[PDB]
Amino acid sequence: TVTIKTPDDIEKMRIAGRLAAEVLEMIGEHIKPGVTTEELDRICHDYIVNEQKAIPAPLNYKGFPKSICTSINHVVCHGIPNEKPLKEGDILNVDITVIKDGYHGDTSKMFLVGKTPEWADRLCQITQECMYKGISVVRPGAHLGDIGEIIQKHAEKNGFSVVREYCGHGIGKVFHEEPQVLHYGRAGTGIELKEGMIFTIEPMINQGRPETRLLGDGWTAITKDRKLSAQWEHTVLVTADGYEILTLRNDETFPRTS
Amino acid sequence: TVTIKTPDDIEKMRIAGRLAAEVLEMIGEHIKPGVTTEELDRICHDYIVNEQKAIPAPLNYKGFPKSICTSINHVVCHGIPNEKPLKEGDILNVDITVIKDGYHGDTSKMFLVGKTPEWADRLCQITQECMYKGISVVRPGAHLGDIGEIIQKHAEKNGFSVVREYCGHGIGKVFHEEPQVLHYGRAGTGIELKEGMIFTIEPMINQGRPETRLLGDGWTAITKDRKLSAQWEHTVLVTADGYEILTLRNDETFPRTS
Amino acid sequence: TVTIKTPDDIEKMRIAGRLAAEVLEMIGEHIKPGVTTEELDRICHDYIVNEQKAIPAPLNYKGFPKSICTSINHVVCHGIPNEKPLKEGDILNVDITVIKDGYHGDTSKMFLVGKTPEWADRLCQITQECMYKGISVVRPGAHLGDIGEIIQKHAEKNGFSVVREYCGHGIGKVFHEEPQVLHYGRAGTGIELKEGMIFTIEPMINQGRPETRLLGDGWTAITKDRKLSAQWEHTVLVTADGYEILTLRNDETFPRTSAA
Amino acid sequence: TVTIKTPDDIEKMRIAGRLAAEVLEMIGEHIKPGVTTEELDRICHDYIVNEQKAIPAPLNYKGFPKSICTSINHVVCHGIPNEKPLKEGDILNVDITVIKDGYHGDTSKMFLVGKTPEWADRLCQITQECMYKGISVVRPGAHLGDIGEIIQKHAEKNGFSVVREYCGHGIGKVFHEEPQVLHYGRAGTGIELKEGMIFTIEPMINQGRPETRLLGDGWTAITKDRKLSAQWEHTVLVTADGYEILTLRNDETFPRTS
Ligand SMILES: [Mn+2]
Ligand SMILES: [Mn+2]
Ligand SMILES: [Mn+2]
Ligand SMILES: [Mn+2]
Ligand SMILES: [Mn+2]
Ligand SMILES: [Mn+2]
Ligand SMILES: [Mn+2]
Ligand SMILES: [Mn+2]
Ligand SMILES: [Mn+2]
Ligand SMILES: [Mn+2]
Ligand SMILES: [Mn+2]
Ligand SMILES: [Mn+2]
Ligand SMILES: [Mn+2]
Ligand SMILES: [Mn+2]
Repeated sequence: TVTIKTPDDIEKMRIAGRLAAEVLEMIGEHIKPGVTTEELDRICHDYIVNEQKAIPAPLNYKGFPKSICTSINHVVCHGIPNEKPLKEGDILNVDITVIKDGYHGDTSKMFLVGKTPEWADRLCQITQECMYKGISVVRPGAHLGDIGEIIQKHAEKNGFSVVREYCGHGIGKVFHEEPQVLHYGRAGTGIELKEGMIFTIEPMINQGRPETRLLGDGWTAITKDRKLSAQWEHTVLVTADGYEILTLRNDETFPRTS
Repeated sequence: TVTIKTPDDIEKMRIAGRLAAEVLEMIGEHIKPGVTTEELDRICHDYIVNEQKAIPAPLNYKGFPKSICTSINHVVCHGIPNEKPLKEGDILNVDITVIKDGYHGDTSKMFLVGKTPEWADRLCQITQECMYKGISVVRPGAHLGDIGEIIQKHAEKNGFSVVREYCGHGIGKVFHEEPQVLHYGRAGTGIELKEGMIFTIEPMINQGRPETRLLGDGWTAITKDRKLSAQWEHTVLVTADGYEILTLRNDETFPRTS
Repeated sequence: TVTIKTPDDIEKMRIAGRLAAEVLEMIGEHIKPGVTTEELDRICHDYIVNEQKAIPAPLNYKGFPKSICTSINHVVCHGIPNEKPLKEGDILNVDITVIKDGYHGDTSKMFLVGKTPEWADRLCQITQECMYKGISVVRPGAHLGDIGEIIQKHAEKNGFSVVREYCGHGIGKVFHEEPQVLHYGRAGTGIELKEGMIFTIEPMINQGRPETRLLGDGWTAITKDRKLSAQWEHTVLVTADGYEILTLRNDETFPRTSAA
Repeated sequence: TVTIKTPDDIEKMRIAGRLAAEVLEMIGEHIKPGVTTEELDRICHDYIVNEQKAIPAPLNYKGFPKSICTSINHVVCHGIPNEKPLKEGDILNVDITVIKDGYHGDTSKMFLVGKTPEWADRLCQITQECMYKGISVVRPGAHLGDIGEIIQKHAEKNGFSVVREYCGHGIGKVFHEEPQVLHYGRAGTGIELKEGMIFTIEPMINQGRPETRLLGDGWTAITKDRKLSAQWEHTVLVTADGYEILTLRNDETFPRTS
C-alpha cells in the first residue's frame, strides 16, 4: 500500500522543499558560455553542506559518483557532470535533491544559453505548460490515469511525443517509494487518491519519435533519432479539497494552492 | 439543451447585472429597528421604475403579489412583505431581480439588525464562504458536480446542514431556463461547462437538521425544527479561461474575474 | 429560488415499491400456529388483484406455479405454498414482487411463530444487520466489491457462513437484468456505481456450513448439513450524493436516505 | 330551508315505503355460501320492474352502474355487485331505494352467511339498538343534535366508534335534499323539528378506529385499520304526537308509531 503522512511529518517536508527551491534560485547567476558542468557541481555541493547545514541525496546512491545531474541537447536524463564547457546555442536541465534531518525534497528547471533556434524555445515552453495541467487535476477521489491523459493530449496537439521508459514516484523518509506515476494513459484507470499522500510529477517530452538508448557509462540516456528532449519537475501534497506545491520559486506566477 | 450567448447578448447582460447590484447598495442605508417590510418594498419599486427606467421581475409572476422577497430568522425562502416592524436582534435576506430592455439580472444578501448574538453571526459568515468556494472552481472543461461537492464539504465539517429541494438555474432573455444547479453532490459528475453559458449560485444552509415545510398561504417555507437558516446569491458567466461575476458590489473585497 | 424536478420513470418506480411494502404490513396480522402456506398465498393474491388494481410477478414466470414464495427452517430459498400447517417454534420467510403499469418492486422479511428458541432469534438478528451494512456504502464512485466485503466480514466474525451460488440483480421495466450482486468479495473490484442505477440487496446466511442442494421438484433448495438458514431483501436507488430505499415499511427504524 | 309535505304527498310516500320493505323480505331466502353479488342484483331488478310496476333509483345515478349496493366485512358503504362468491363466516349489508309514480322510499339491513364468530354477531346487534334509540327522540319541538348525542353515547360505552365523513338526508319527490343528519353531537343544537318533515337515520359503526379510505374505482370505501364495520337504515315522518316509521317490515317487534 501507499504511505499516509501525519501533521508533524507535513511540517518537516515544507522545510526540505523550500531549501531545494533556494539552490535553483542561487545557481542562475553562474550559467554562461565557457563554464564547465563539474564547476557547477562544486558550487551547489559547498552551498548545501556549509550554508544550509543539509546533505545532497544523489552522492553515492546506488553507486552514482556526483552531487547533481546535468543533461544537454539530445540527452533525456541522468547526465554526469564533467570537464566540457557550455557553448552558444545549448539547452540545459539542472536536477536537485536535498535531505534535511531525514526528510527529502526533489525539483528541476530548463536554461537557454545565448542565441537558440526558435524550435528550441517553444519545445521548453510547451513542456512547462504540460506539468502545470497535470498538477491542476490532483484532489481526493481523482484517479492516477487522469494525470497521464491531460499531459499526452497537450503534447500531441503541438506535434511532439511522450517518453514511456522512465516515470515519477512517491517520496518522504526515503528517496523512492510506491506508486509509479506514468506521463501517458486513459482517464479513470489506476489507484484512487487520498488526503495526506506525497509524490513527484516530472514529464520528459521529445521533438521527434519516443524511443531511447543507453550509453557506455551505464547511466546516460539519449534520443534514438538524435533530435532534442526537455524536462521540468515539482514535489506535490494532496489536501482536503485539492493540491499544495512544496518546491515553488519566487520567480513563478502559477498559484501555490488551489 | 443549454443556450450559448453571442457577443451582443453579453454586453446587454453586463448592463442588467450592474443595475441589480445598485438596488442592494441603495437599500442598506434605510434598514434599522422599527421599519416595516412593506415600506422597504415601496422604496425599491419606485427606484427601479422612476430612476433606472426598468421593471421588477417578481411582480405578478405566477401570482406572486409584491416586487421583492423578504425572509426573516427561521424562514428559508419566498417571504411576503407586510405591516410588521423589524426588531433588535433579527437576521434578514433581501432577494432582487431587474428586467432592462428584455435581459434579466439576479442577486441577494444578509443584513444584521441592531445588536445580534454570536451564533447567528457564525452561520452568516460560513454561508458566504460556501458561495465564494463554488464560484472559484468555474472554467471550461469543469463539471456541475464540482460546485455541489466543494459547498457540502465546507458546511458539514463546520457542523451545519444543506437544503435539498430548492436550487439555482440558467438565466438570460427568460427568468428560469436549463440547467438545474444543485448545492450537494460528487466531483466530475453532471454536464460539462463551455464558454458563453450563464447561470446562478444561491446556497441555503441550516443551524439544525435539513428538512423544510410550506405554510397555509401557499408561498412561505420554514425549517421543520424552528432553528435559524441563511442565503447569499450571484449571476455568473463562463469565459475563455475562468469566471466573471456580473452582480459584484463596491463594498466587496473578493476579485471580479480569474 | 426554484423547486427541483423529477423524471417520469423515477416517480413510477416509487409507486411500485410503496405497494410491495404494504403487502408485508397486511399479511403479519394473519400469521400464527395452525394456518397453512396455501391459505397465505390466496389472501395475498386477492389483495394485489382486487384492491391494489395490480399483478403478482412470480405467477407463471419460467413455469413457477404460485403468486408468492414461502421458505421454512432448513429451506434456503424458492419454497412452494402447500397443504401443511405452521407449528409452534418455526422460523418463516415470505418473498413478494408487484407489477404496476409495467414497473417492478421486490422485497422479503422473517417472521417468528409463537415462542421461538434463543439460537434461532440470534441468526435472524445478525442477517438483518448484514443487509443494512451493505446499503450503507452505496453512492456515485463506489465499486460493486465494497458491498460483498462488508457483508462477509460481519457474518464470519460472529460465527456464521455465506451462501455463494445465489445473488441480487438489476430491476426496472423487467424482473431480472445486469449486474450480478455477489454477497462475498474484495473492496475496489468490479464496475463503478453511477446516479440513476436501480438493483437488489438479498443475503442468505447459514447456522453451520455453506453448501446447498436442489430437491426433485426442480425449485426448492436446502442446507446440506440440515441446520437452519435466514434471508432479508430491499430495492435500492443511487442518488446524486448517496442512497434511497424504495421498499421501506412504517415499522422499521433505519433511515430512508443518506441525508438523513 | 326545509320543505313541508301536504296530506296528499303523505299518502303517496306510504305506498313507496311499503314497496321498498317488501324487497328485503323476498331476497332473504336466496342468501347462502357460494352465490355471487351480481346474481342478487339481477333478482332484485326483475322483481321491482316486472312485478311492482316501479323503477330502481340507483341505476345510472351520477354514473353508478348497477340497481342495488352490496357491502362485505371491512367495506363501510357503496360496494358494487360483481363476480366474487360469498364465503361462510362473512357479514353483508343490502341497501335498496324504489321510485313509484315520482315518490322515493329508502332502507337497509344486515345478513349472517352460514356459521359466524360470536363477536361479529354482537357488533350487528349493538348497531341496530343505536338506530332505534335515535328514532325514539323525534317529535315537534326537538332539535337535530338530540339524535347525534344519544347514538354516540351507546356506541362508546360498548368500546366502538362513529364514522364522521358520511350522513343521513331529506327525501320526497327528489332522492337527496336538506337537512344534513349527523350521527354524533350535543343535545339542544341545530334546527328545530316541525310536523310534516320527512328524513333518513342510517348510522355506520366501526370495531376499531373511525377513519376511512377510498379505492381506485372511485366509489368503494374501507376502514383505514382493516377491522369490521356495520349499518342499518329507515325512512321517518314527524307527526302531531311523535313519529311514524314508513319502511317497517313484518318481522320487526319495535312499535310502528308513538
Ligand atoms: Mn524525481
Ligand atoms: Mn529529480
Ligand atoms: Mn474507482
Ligand atoms: Mn535534453
Ligand atoms: Mn432565514
Ligand atoms: Mn433571486
Ligand atoms: Mn470531462
Ligand atoms: Mn435565482
Ligand atoms: Mn424477491
Ligand atoms: Mn430479488
Ligand atoms: Mn430457512
Ligand atoms: Mn340507502
Ligand atoms: Mn339514504
Ligand atoms: Mn362492512
